[PDB]
Amino acid sequence: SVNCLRLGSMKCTLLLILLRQWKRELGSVQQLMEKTKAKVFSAFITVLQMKEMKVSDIPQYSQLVLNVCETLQEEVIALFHRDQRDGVCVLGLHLAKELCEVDEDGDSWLQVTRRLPI
Repeated sequence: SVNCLRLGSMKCTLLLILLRQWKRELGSVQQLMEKTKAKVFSAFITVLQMKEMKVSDIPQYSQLVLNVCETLQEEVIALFHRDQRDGVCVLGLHLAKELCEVDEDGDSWLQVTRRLPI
């Protein structure tokens, strides 16, 4: 069981955990694109918020593989159009910057990034 998020990190963990829950991403609405897009935005606010002004830090790394790297792979889907927009990519790039600004820097990125096609 868990209580409501209080700390910034708890907020981060909850949002991140929530993101994985999403059964199928990038469906149009192929559905529920809008919901997923918003979650990414929410993530964006939180990590920026994460300046440890008085909040926490660790979930960034888990976010890189699960979120940023994976999404980019999917983004290259010309197909049909799968309701994906340029903004979606921009948003992903945006989230990544968010990650970097956070106290971070290292090889781990390289290892995670190299893993996918990126």
